[PDB]
Formats: sequence, C-alpha cells, structure tokens
Amino acid sequence: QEESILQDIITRFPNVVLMKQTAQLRAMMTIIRDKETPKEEFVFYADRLIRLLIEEALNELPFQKKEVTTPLDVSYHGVSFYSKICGVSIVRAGESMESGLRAVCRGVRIGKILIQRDEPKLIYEKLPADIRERWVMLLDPMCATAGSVCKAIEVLLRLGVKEERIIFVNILAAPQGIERVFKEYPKVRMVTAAVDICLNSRYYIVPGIGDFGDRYFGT
Amino acid sequence: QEESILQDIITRFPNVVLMKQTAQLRAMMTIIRDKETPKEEFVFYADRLIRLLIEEALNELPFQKKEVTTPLDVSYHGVSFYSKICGVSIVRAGESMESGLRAVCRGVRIGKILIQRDEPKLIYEKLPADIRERWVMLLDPMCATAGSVCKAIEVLLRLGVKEERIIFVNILAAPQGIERVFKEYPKVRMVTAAVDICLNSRYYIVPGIGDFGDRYFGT
Amino acid sequence: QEESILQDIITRFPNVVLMKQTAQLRAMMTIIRDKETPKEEFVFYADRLIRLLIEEALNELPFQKKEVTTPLDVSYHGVSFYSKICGVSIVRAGESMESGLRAVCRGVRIGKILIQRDETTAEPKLIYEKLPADIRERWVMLLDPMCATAGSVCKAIEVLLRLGVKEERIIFVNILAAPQGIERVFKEYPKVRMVTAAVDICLNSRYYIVPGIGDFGDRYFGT
Amino acid sequence: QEESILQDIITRFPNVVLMKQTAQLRAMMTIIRDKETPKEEFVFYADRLIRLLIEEALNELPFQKKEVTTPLDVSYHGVSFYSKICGVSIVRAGESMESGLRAVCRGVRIGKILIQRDETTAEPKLIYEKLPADIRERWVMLLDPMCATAGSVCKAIEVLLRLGVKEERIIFVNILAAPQGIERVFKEYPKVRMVTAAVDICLNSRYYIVPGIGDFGDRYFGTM
Ligand SMILES: O=P(O)(O)OC[C@H]1O[C@H](OP(=O)(O)OP(=O)(O)O)[C@H](O)[C@@H]1O
Ligand SMILES: O=c1cc[nH]c(=O)[nH]1
Ligand SMILES: O=c1cc[nH]c(=O)[nH]1
Ligand SMILES: O=c1cc[nH]c(=O)[nH]1
Ligand SMILES: O=c1cc[nH]c(=O)[nH]1
Ligand SMILES: [Mg+2]
Repeated sequence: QEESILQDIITRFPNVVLMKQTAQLRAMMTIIRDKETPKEEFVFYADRLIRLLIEEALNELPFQKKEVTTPLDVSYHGVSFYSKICGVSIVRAGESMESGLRAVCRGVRIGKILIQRDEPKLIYEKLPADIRERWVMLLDPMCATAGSVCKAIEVLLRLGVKEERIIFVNILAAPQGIERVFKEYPKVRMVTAAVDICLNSRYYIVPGIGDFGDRYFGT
Repeated sequence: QEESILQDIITRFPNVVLMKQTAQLRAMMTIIRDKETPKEEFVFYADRLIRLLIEEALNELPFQKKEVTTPLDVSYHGVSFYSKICGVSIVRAGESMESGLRAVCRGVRIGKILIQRDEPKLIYEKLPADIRERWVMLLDPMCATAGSVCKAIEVLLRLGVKEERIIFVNILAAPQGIERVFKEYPKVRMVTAAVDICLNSRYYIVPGIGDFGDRYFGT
Repeated sequence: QEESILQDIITRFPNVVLMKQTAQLRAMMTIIRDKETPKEEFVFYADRLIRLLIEEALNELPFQKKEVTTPLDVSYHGVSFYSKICGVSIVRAGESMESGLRAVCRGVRIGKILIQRDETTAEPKLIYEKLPADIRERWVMLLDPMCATAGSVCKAIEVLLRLGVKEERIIFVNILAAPQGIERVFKEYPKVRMVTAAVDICLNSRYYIVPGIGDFGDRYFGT
Repeated sequence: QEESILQDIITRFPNVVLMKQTAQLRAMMTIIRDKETPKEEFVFYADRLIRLLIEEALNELPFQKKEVTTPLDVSYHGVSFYSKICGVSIVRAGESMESGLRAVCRGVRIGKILIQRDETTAEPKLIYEKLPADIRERWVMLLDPMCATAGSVCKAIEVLLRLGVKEERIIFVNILAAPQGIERVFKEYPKVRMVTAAVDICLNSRYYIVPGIGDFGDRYFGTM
C-alpha cells in the first residue's frame, strides 16, 4: 500500500521531512491529482497547499533565543530566526511556489534556474550575488527522477552555497527520485507533501498529478 | 511549569487540540507578544498565525472517502469534505480571523456577535439564516475568563446549533479559560495556538499579548 | 436615462467624485447587481471594486512635492503623501472595505461605528464604537457601501465631528447611492468629500435603491 | 518640456494608453524610483501599481451589452466580457506583473517567452518558450514592465504572429517606456495596443530609460 512506501523513506532517509498526512491535506491532494477539476481550482488548492509547505519548510532554518517583554510588562522565552536566506526556483515548475514564499517571507530575494534536457543542461539563470552566504530554499514541485534538481544543486555548489544549507521544498516525489538526490548529495534537506509508488513508462509520477507547470499555468 | 499546564489540559480536556509547538510557531508568537512590534508588523504576523489556525481547525470537520483518477489513468484514493460551514466572529477581536478563514474558504458565510459587559450581554448579532444546520467556526483570539465565548455559545445553542458542531478557533488561552467552556459546553471542540500560565488582577492573560483587539486595529 | 442623473449631481455637488464609468467598471457592477451570481462570485467582484474605489479615494488627500534620486543618478520631480489617516466603517456594511483599505495602506488604523435605526421611531441611534485615540488629528475614510436615505451616514459623521475630526477632513467612500442620500449629506455637512462608483435614480416603497443591488451586507457576508 | 514629449507620442501613436497621472500614481512612481528604498517597499508599491495597470488594460477588450435582474426584481442594462485571453510574460521582468494579472483574472493562462540579445550580434533571439496551444484564438496581454529600445518586445510580438496571433488582439501592458521604444513597436506592428503608466524622455548608452528606475527585474527579485 501507501504506508509501506512512506515509512521506508522515513526510516532510510533522515534529512527528508514528510508533512503530517492530515485529512485536509489528502483532500487538497485529491482535488489537484484529479484530472477533472478546472484550472481555477487547481491553482487555488495548489497555492493553498504550497503555502502550507513553505511554513513547514521555514522550520528547518536555524533559530536563536530571544527574550521579550509583554505589554503586561512580563517576559517571555521567545525564539528568533536570523540567517540570510533566498528562494531559488527551477524555471516554470518552481515559479509556482515563488508567490507562496513572498507571502510569508516578504521582499525575499528570488533566484531562477532553467534546467533544460535536449544530460540535463543549464540555460538561463539569475541568482543573488551573495547566494553563497545564505541558506537556499530549492523550489521544485515534482521530483520524478531527480535529474534537474540534481543539476540545480550541482550548479549551486559550484557557485559556493553549502550543501548542508540547501532545503529542497517539494510537493510530489518518487522513491527513486528521493534516493538519487540523497545519494548524489546527502546533507541536504528535503520537505515534501507526498511520495508516490513509482515512475511511468515515461518519466511521470504514479499515481501522480500529471505535468504541474502545464496544469498550473494553463498549457 | 509551562510544560505541566499543557499536560493537565491535555489529559483532562481531550477535546482541546493544541497546534504543534514548532520553532516557527514560537517565532511568530514571540513577535506578536513583544510590545515593541509596530502596527504593520503586528498584523502581518498575526495574519500568518491565524492562517495556520483556520487550517488546523478545518481538520475537525467530517470527511468521506472519494476516488478520482490522475491524468495517467490510474486511480487515487482521496477524501473530501461536505457538511457546509460558516464562521461566527465575536465582534472586533474575532473579526481579525475572518480574512484568514475566507482565504482558505472562499465566500464561506460569515456571522457576527457583539457581546458587551453590562455580566456579558448580547448587543447585536447577524448570523446566517441557515446556521442551525451547519458546522460553526467560532472566532475569538483571546480566551481569558471565557465569559464572552460562553455567552456566544448559549446564543448559538438557543438558535438550534448542535453543541458538538462548534469548533472554537482561539489564539491564546488561559487554564481557567478552558475549564469554563468545557464545563458549560463539554461537547464543543477547541483549537488554540498557545496556552498560557495565568490571569492577573485585571483579568488579562499573562504573559499574554495584551489587548489583541486594539493592537490589531488602532489601539 | 442614467446620464441625465449622473450629470445633475456632478453639477449640483462639485464635492462628490464619481468614478470613471468604464467597461470594466460597468461590467463588475452588473455582475454584483445580478441577483443570480453566487455568493463566492459576488465577493470576488466586490473586493475587486472595493479596491478600485479606495485607490480613487486616496487622491483626495493632500500631497507635497518630493524630489528623488534614481539609480541612473538623476533627480525625479515627484510628490508624496503625508497626513496620517484612518478608516472608519459603519458596522457590518463598511467592514467589507477594511481589508481593501488595508491592502493599499499596510496596517492602517481602522475604527468601527455601529449605528442602529430604532424599532419604533426609526431613529438613527449609536450602539457601539471604537475609533483611534487621536482620530481628530487624522483624515478619515468613512466606509459604507450603500447610501439611500443617508440617515446612518449623517449620524456617523455627527459622532466624528463631536470628537474633533474636521468635516472637510472626512472622505466618504461609497459604492452605490441614490440622489436623495447625497443631497442630504451635502446639505447637512457641506465640506465632506464623497467618492462613489455609481448613483442610481430613486428608492422603492422599502427605501431600497432600486436599480440597486439589494442588501450589500447580507450579499457580501452571505448570512 | 515633459508635456511636450507625452503630447507628441499621444497624437502620433493613437494606440498608446497613457494611464491617468493621478497624484497617487505620481506618488507610487516616486517611491519605486528611489534608489534609496528597500526591496520589500519596492515590491509592495510595484505590485500595487501593476494591479492598477492591468485593470486599465482589461478595458482594451471587447464587451457586449447584457441585462440582468436585481434582487429588487428589476432589470439592469450592463455589459459583459468574453473573448478568451491569456498572458505572455517575457522571462523575469514580465513575470513580476503575472500575479497581478491573476489577482483580477483568476485561473488565467500564462505563457512565458525568454528572449535574449546575442553574444556578439547583440540582436534579440528566442531561447525558451511555453505558450497556450490555443493562443491563436485568444487575446494576448503581453507583459513587460520596460520598453527601452523595444528589441525584446518586438522579438516577442514576432513569435506570437508566427503562431497565428492577430496583431490587434495584442495588448502590450507596460509601466515605464522610452519614446524610441514606442516608435519601434508602432513601426513594425501598428495594430498592437499599448497601455503604459509612464513615458520618460530618453535612453542612455547602457540602454536604460534615463530618469527611469534602473533594472526593474534586478530590483524586483533582489538579484543586484
Ligand atoms: O525593450 P528593450 O530595449 O529590450 O528594453 C527593456 C527590456 O530589457 C530589460 O531586461 P534586463 O536585461 O535588464 O534583464 P532581467 O530584467 O530579466 O534581469 C527589461 O526588463 C525589458 O525586458
Ligand atoms: O511536471 C512534472 C515533471 C515530471 N514528472 C511529473 O510527474 N510531473
Ligand atoms: O487578555 C485579554 C483578555 C481579553 N481580551 C484581550 O484582548 N486580552
Ligand atoms: O438598497 C439598500 C439601501 C440601504 N442599505 C442596503 O444595504 N441596501
Ligand atoms: O529601462 C531599463 C533598461 C534596462 N533594463 C531594465 O530593466 N530597464
Ligand atoms: Mg528581464
């Protein structure tokens, strides 16, 4: 069944974070995996889900302690997040969740990477000039083979960024996809909403959702 | 000691669902609590904590099995929510949560109850004509003596709303505040983000966050 | 027809700012006026005009010239807006405009005023209110969707004045309005400003604005 | 003067739609023009401007008289909009306005076009593109905030024509632009409409609108 798959990657991969499979999440998923739903509903529930994913993501960033006084003039053991960060989206598929990040991390810096296969290739790219100094949120909705994401982490490591400081924010991923990215580059963080059975004769996830970018942008 | 409080309420008030005490959660609460944070920042974060509130609360709603097929012609076992809802906000304080509810529940019906101290007393109220046949998301940021939330429930109950069908959405709650609601109306459901240590002479929650109402608005 | 009505008040009350009757505007209206359009669909087009209306209301404030330097290293002869302000809504009707105002004006102060006609006397009566402590120093955006008899709106303007706010510093942000309602407010307190999206022609036996939309409060919040 | 330039490109280019210079508009422009303001303030005011921009461009669409009945049980003589539409954002700079378009036109389809000057030749060239397969039978809201020399926007219109898009069902949505940038699009493609919010005086050696605002994208994504 489904449980078996989940449990295995959890036990076999410490740096991967699975969101709590709350009913309201299953629900959102069915609504987007279903091929019937209109384009209007797909982006809404997508967004509605993206956001819930980014929050469970910003939970991997380092935080320090910080005391504060309440209006009632009494202290509180609050916490705080320093660390400069930025968002990096894999062209089109990733741009999906950019808006979801700027909703919670105002005026956050956005970087773009166009990984095109004709071995995956690099095409266009604009990143923060100080990307090496910050923590990176790697945005890619679907993780099928992990070839473009593994090409993304590759261009990033060559530019400086520390592997231990990458946080792959994803929605759907295949077991073969998550174990390759973790074989190629351990020490990275992965946060997803769901992991499926396997790959298609082609390279699509099963059950899957289809082609995210196409369904998200209307093409 | 703030660890022991959550323990008593957890095992003696089974209907209370406390959000997961995460680093990011504490971080938001840290800033909303701080009396140093200005207008602009107070709401932005408050709006973000609320958003994760309305979500978590939505898992209290009943759902059924639903199947659909992905664009790969393989079926998927998901779920869906029926039984329509509505949102009742205790005027001014809970109105701050309306925008969050309608951000996950497009066009959901909204009700308003304005309870005033004379003994809390009803002053004005406009609920959906339907109401008595729906699930009710009761909005109220602060719950110190629970005096107002109780008056808000004895008024909904007088309108034919099923006790077990009332989900109380709260941000900050005081121990004595809980014991009151679950004593007068033991079948309601409560979802809070933070449970505090105690109230003071002016019946404010401490540490607390002050008067959520005018802090969210213009003092 | 409509153009003989819009022109008359334009001439008779130079203090009201009618919005530009565009195709997109006219289109929105008919969508929300249609007794058919479903709830979720009525609020979408609602909050979409609420925003276009507020953006038109912000040009009623005072501004000062402001020169800036651009990345090309040159100067720009710009302007800028000072003048503290705040929003004040008429409970359950204007509230539908808060969040809109809060969208172009991050964390703007919002005050509430619940007015109520009497069950017998049909008399505008104050029920509740919470305005900013210094509401007299700031400029005010009075929010209220409908304006038929203008009964409540004049009472709301009344409590504000008797609190230090300057009449000529009150700006009336409204969606719909009938000739009588805007003849009365401008007869009562002549210096306020009013920005409306549209002015119908008359009211019916129930004092409702006829081409109208019905009950903006119930239609927006559902209920 | 200024009223001189603007008056000219208004009378010799009937298809340009110069947003009404409201104070609040002058206000915003100022803030997004200050090399002094922070990232977050720039996006906030840019977005707010964009949304206003898009709401003006939608009126370049065709409507049709329609009646409806008011809850007061009486008719209203309104208008309605059909003619399906999509949005085509030139990669990066144009993307900024995307969310703005989806804020008013829910679920709308979006096609991207990544044009880029050549290594040595220095002329525009197509590199990547993903548009709606149906794009030939719909109106196109082309998204590009800047209109310098118009080399990129023209190379955009070109690919849309090669796909069967009518050059009159093309609404060019832009914020700030240069007179020679306008001159260029209205030479190659005279039937495309262009609604903009600002028209400066000239362009410099780097090909930047002189008063201008610098590198829009660079500043919008914070990659400078
Ligand atoms: O009409 P033109 O003469 O081409 O001038 C304006 C175009 O060029 C700029 O792109 P820029 O290279 O500054 O790159 P980026 O914004 O995508 O980073 C601008 O964003 C428009 O796309
Ligand atoms: O969008 C995509 C890309 C690859 N595989 C999928 O299932 N979806
Ligand atoms: O502490 C409290 C109690 C009630 N309402 C508030 O805003 N704060
Ligand atoms: O038509 C009318 C008149 C007053 N108030 C409303 O909500 N509608
Ligand atoms: O005006 C200009 C010139 C170059 N690049 C931009 O983004 N804008
Ligand atoms: Mg660009």
